[PDB]
Amino acid sequence: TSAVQQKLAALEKSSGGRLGVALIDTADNTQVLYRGDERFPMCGTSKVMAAAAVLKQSETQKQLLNQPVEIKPADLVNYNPIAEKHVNGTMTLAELSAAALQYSDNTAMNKLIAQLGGPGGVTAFARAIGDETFRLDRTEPTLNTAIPGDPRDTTTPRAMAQTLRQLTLGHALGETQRAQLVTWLKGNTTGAASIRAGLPTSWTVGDKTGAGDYGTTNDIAVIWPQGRAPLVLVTYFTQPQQNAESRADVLASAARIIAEGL
Ligand SMILES: CO/N=C(\C(=O)N[C@@H]1C(=O)N2C(C(=O)O)=C(COC(C)=O)CS[C@H]12)c1csc(N)n1
Repeated sequence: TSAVQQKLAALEKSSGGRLGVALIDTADNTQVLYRGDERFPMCGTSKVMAAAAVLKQSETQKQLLNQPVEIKPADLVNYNPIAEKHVNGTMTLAELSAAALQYSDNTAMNKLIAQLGGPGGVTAFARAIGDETFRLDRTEPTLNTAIPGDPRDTTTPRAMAQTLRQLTLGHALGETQRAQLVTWLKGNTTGAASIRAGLPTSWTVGDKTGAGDYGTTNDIAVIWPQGRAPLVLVTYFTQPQQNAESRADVLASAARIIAEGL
């Protein structure tokens, strides 16, 4: 183990939970992993895969993002900050993607999942871009149950870091679609206390958070440091008590550790 991994282990010990980290440094294509091949509940970080899958569809259906989708009262779930403003109205697939990614709207995520034919359609897209680990099994809100040991709606930090790299810096998506995803991630509103809080303020960051039961608190980010090659960082955290409070500070701390030297 390296000093980085040792610091992450110490953070984990003090936190009382289980911490998973994967950093990809595109400068030399190296990876730093902590519990990198253990499965963790994704919660809302899975919204990146769903939005990306719809972007992929739009590469051959060029008007798809503009397609209005009906929002019915019965569609609302447990957290619908944007969709609730469109009950008995519509949101386009672009608007649903922005809401799911930038506000972590759960109704918006369910519409993306439906557009893909269900959770299996999101998983199928993951497989198509070379992610053999990701699995989406449920819709919102049950995909965030985060039960210890439950393989449903999980991935590993290594796999999610590799996929996030391919989606944003690589070419799993077409050029316009890649840029659109990056724009959405950069404009996220929910990440100020997570990875962003542990990085220098001059660094540009795009991220997607997630949260669930068992105090599950997650963040995945693409990072552009000042005058250096970009990084991808996944920080997953989950706890023993079903009713544990969120711990965004732990993600900020992991980011602070990872940033040393970069
Ligand atoms: C059964 O589902 N339980 C959830 C849940 O809906 N998580 C989802 C997820 O991931 N989300 C994020 C997210 O991206 O972190 C926030 C972010 O919240 C805010 C106010 O920005 C809004 S809720 C949504 C849950 C358990 S604890 C918590 N906050 N949510």
